[PDB]
Amino acid sequence: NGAIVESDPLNWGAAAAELSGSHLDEVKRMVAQARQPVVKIEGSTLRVGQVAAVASAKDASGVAVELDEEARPRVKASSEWILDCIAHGGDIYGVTTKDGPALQVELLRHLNAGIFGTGSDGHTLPSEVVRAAMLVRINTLLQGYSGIRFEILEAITKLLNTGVSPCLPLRGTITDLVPLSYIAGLITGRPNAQATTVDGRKVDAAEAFKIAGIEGGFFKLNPKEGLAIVNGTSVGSALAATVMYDANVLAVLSEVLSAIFCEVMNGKPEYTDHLTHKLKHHPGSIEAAAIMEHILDGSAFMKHAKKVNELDLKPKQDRYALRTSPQWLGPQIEVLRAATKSIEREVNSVNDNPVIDVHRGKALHGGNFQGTPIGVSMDNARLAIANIGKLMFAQFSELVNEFYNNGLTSNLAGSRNPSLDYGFKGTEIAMASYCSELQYLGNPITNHVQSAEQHNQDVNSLGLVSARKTAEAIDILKLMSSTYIVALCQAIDLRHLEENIKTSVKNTVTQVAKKVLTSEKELITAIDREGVFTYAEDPASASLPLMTKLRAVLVDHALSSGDEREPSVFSKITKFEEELRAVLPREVEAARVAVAEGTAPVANRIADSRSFPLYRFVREELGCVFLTGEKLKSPGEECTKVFNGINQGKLVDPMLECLKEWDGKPLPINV
Amino acid sequence: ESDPLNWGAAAAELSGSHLDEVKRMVAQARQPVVKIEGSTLRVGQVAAVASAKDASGVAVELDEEARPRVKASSEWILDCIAHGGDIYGVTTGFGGTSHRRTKDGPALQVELLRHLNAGIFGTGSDGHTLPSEVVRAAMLVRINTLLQGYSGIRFEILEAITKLLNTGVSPCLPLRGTITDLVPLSYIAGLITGRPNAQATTVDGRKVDAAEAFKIAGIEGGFFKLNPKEGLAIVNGTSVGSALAATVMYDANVLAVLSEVLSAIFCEVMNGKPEYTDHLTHKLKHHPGSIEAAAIMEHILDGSAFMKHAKKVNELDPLLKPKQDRYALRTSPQWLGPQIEVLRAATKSIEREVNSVNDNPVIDVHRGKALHGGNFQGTPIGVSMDNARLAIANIGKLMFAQFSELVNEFYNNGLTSNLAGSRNPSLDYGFKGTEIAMASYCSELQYLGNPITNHVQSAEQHNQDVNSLGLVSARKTAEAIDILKLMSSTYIVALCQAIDLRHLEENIKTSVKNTVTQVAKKVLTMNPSGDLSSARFSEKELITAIDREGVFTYAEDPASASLPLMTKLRAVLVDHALSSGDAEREPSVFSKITKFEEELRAVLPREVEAARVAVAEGTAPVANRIADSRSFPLYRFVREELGCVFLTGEKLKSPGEECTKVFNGINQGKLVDPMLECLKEWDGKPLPINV
Ligand SMILES: [N+]
Ligand SMILES: [N+]
Repeated sequence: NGAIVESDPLNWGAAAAELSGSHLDEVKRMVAQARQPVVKIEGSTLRVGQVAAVASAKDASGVAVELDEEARPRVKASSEWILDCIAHGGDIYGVTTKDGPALQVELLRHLNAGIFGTGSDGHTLPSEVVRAAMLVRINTLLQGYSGIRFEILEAITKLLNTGVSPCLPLRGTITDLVPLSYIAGLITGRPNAQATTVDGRKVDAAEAFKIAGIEGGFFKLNPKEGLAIVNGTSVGSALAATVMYDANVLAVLSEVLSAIFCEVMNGKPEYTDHLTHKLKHHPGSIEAAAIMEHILDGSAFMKHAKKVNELDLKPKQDRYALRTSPQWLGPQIEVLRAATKSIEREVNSVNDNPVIDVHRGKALHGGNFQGTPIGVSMDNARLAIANIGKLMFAQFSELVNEFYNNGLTSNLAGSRNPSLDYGFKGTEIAMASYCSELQYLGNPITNHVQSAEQHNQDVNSLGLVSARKTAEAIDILKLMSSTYIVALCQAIDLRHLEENIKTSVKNTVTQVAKKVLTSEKELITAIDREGVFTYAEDPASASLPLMTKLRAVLVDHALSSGDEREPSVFSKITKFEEELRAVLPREVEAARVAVAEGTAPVANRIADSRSFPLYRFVREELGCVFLTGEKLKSPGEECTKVFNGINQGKLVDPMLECLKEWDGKPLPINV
Repeated sequence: ESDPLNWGAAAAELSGSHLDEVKRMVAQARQPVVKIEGSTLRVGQVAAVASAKDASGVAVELDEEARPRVKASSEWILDCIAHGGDIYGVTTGFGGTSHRRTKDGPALQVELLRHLNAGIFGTGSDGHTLPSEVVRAAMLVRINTLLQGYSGIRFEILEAITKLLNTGVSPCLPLRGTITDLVPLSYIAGLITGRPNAQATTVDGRKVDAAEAFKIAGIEGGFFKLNPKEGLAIVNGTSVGSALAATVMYDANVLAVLSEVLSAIFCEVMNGKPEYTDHLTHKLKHHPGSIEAAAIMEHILDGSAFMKHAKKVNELDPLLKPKQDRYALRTSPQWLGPQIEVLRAATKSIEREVNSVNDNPVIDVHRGKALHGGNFQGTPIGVSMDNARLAIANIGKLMFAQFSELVNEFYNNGLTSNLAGSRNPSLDYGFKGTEIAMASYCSELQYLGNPITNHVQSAEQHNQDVNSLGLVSARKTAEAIDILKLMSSTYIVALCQAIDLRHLEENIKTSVKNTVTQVAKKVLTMNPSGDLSSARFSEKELITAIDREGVFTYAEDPASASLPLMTKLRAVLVDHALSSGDAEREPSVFSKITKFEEELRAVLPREVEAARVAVAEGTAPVANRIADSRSFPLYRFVREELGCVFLTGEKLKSPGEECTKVFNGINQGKLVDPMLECLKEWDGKPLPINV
């Protein structure tokens, strides 16, 4: 044991130091670790990216688990200390009677209290979580304070690296004796112990040892080794860790997605100005705003939107889902970072009781098994996740609403005829069902603590139960992200189509006017003020805005000045309108065709924007196509492809690619 | 290192211990002047202004150094509007699709206040108004967040609001109506402009109109006519939610320390094993909240006469004591630590918010821009109050578990059932009623642990499709604090009860031992003329038999043959008689036993009763160990300063009367100093583990 740290005796400063860097750098380190093919553990450096790497891998071929051999002496030392103290009399108050081996057998028999159902009707712990738990369980035994044989740690490592996962019940822990006893029960060859192989085949304990390559037969546990395995917070903390990996990734995604939302909405980028957020001090919103500011500062959509600021005073301010999104996301990210550190401390902790302190020569009893950090962190992170989801729902709701999305189509429909294309109306309903259930999951579990086990456990953390609900919350947030991403790419394509149609209408009107009316500048202006999609389905219609406003322009000029006056009216009705009705529908149609074939005169502004890597990922890597009632593809098929892309880890790289040019600093304001 | 995104400055706030953070906070809450300049307002100062009636308790003072930057942004607005415009809520409408344009600036400010006056006041005293303490805190914070010089309001308006604070005139605000704070803040602005419906209350609670409030407050010049930006600058802001959040977090930090201290007193009176606070156990988990909690409890227990005495006892009878301590005692540092971490982060987030610029648009004179944005979104308040409220609920649940162990004779290691104090438990149900009330407190507290921010509604033309609900959440956390004070009060009374019962126990037990040995010498050793080593070696065995039996299982009717004392003493004598060969001395041995019992029965009841009397008179032979313990200031505070007495069915006082005195003391601020005085000798370090 070391000495008291004079400059930081209670460890507040070292925990605060974990939070001193930027969130993005922390996420980048995290994902890089999850991509490493080796996880080497020694009891003090395990991070949530590494737990996620092992949980999503099937065996060593995806990620190999390695024990650090420099941990062997301290592990052995506390194992031998138990054995020597036994030989020369006895002592250990919590470990030692008359039959020692019988006590380790009974310990596991009565903690095997789980209900497995049929094994496949929803009452077993997923093997992904079993694996994560085995990893954390090993890591939290390598500090040398547990009194367990290194050889047991090596055998659990073989289970991880060959993909033999013991079968654990889904429920039964208030945080983790019961689920962990089924790992100890496989290690000891209990007759009811089972496991599954990489390929999903169910096997008994002896077949599991053969498949994993464990030699020497079943282990017979020494007095403290039973408690060392089953007594601990390994299951709750391990699930919490894989959840916090997904949470950090999706928190960054909602920052990027908020910037793309602004691009397709033609929002004013001023809401990201550093001064606004520096004056509130909150680092979460400062980083959120700088991240959006970076994307928007390299956006071709925004250079195009300022060109519209020159010839637009009946405009309206942006809504909160856009204008306050840094203020909204910042506090969620701050909470998620603190929960990550709490969990990362817990997966590097000694949480088995009693503690074997060889330096002072005593077994130290306490409460290191109380997984409060897991339950507190999971409850806090779950509510932050729900607030992130609520923001995506509100942004989604604005984006698909014609009254609010600044010239995009109703429901983001893409077809020539909106009467036979209701676009994302169905996905919008589904987004509300996601959001409602997510708000429900935002409720906490640690205010439902029961007085348990003869009222000996009158407080208990419920860590794993909380972690399970937060994992379900992450699932729903991934559903909302997938559907939102598809809608954003739809919006991008609609802006590309909008721009080319407007260009073709301007050229066409200019041409006909010069040929018939030999004041163009004000005809062009009348076209800017009307949204393309209010007339593009039938541009020649006299009851739609285009023809109605062009007529009104000419009628105004005539009525004011120029009484016959060279038969002014006849030039308006006959030549101009007739000529337009004849040429205009073919020109729009030719613009729609050029867009569809990738040969549009005005290139899609996404190609020149920092947000491009996400559009590319969806359109090229995943093969999702622009959605239109003229074809048969449904939005669910594209949402499903994105969702699976996210689960397989394929969105992380293009998400971070949006920010590859960012120096981690806000844009200067001082002058 | 550089800190471009401000993470390092936020992290540095969470360095240093919680106790030092709390000591600084309590000190600031006691300064008689609070001087604000827009960047140093802390929760101790907000709580000081909120609980003071006027400047005779705590005076608010504006920093004159802020007058130039306040004037610059104000004059910048006036120059720009004179020959220009295009500022939201200045030349344009408010809220959703505010395409409406107007030229009448002053008329626009009048209309802003009229339509934001949307609160329902009820009858004014039936629970639909904001407490005047919260109105004062909101006025302080509103001023502070306008002194950075970015809001375009006149300094003379800030001085007028300051005058309202220092004379104790508080505008009447509605309790509800904000999703976070236009509606409630428009009643401060409306009073500043003399709206016909504006009202306020004086220090003595007199409801007055706007004119009478300017009179009582000494504001000169008549009502204000707001300039274009000045309407928004007052109503746009998170000042109400954040002001209540700040006063809630002052209480939450104090009570978090209390739970740590009471957890140690719980171990003392329970005769728990203090090793659960050993630093190694908590160092190996890294969590700093648990390391500080454990070190705080270790310090109290390292200077406790209860624990020293428990060590000395266990050295002489190394047998016995296998039963382990239950979780509410043994895991209390692991339970509380994560709550303290959460509350510290919540406090720092609230402190940034009460020093933030939360109005729109921002007036940036150095670049000549009116920046529009979303600095009115009070998300830090709603998140911190939802997280803080759940932590408060977990703290309360621990108190309920510790209280439940303490009052149960199966679990409290030799204290009376229900902590009854009477000689006759049959006529003293002790704390049974408080226990039922403790469960009612706990259930409602757990309910309040649920969050509010997962109930956001798409509001105001769907222009406010996300909103923080900061004030609503602060109001629920304020109710959770109230309940936690109810639980803290009742628990403290029970803990002082248990201290006195340990005092009574030791003095009774001492008297039993002395009387038993005296009577065993006269009777069993007078027979040493013909049986020296018959029951001689049993003298130590009689004491051994007395120690293993709970005093209060026989303290009533101590010489009854049906109770454990006489039952065990006989069994000791009889066992030795027919085991040490009764045939060697059969006739005399058993007749001595009968004489021993009758001798004891003649004087033991009087000796036990005389021990009870000496305890109650304060002249007990064995001193109360609380006097030689670091926790003494809390016991002294309850018994001497507040006048709470030992509860017993032989007297007339009811437990609620004593709970109420403690609850009112807590609310009046009287418990902070005794609580901290328990830690006066702590250097902030855990005890060494390398020996
Ligand atoms: N335990
Ligand atoms: N606003």
